[PDB]
Amino acid sequence: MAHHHHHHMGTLEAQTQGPGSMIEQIGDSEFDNKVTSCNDNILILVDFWAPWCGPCRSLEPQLEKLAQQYTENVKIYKINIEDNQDVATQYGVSAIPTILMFKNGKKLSQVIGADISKIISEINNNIN
Repeated sequence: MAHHHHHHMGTLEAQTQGPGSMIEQIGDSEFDNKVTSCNDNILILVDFWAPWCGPCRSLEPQLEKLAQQYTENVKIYKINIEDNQDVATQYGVSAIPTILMFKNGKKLSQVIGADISKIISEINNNIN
């Protein structure tokens, strides 16, 4: 059963849809503005990039799977200022990519790597 192979070959984006669906893109000056000041108790998931997660390679991220169900309870945001945020250094993460979970101005959990079993565990912990 020992299956375990990631791919840090690079990144590949193909956001055919975004503003209005569930995965929105945000910038630096509005990052904290809508993420940290979020008092709606909704679960915000900010992610860096998509590791070849395109419809012509492997469009199968955990985010879609759960967001499709929990869309009204979750909001995924592309952190445009990915080139310069030591938040990853704060978490001390070394993986591609990484997703952080915010709610009520609080930090709940963070998706490191690609472990569906783990992401469902942490996400379902903080939402219904």
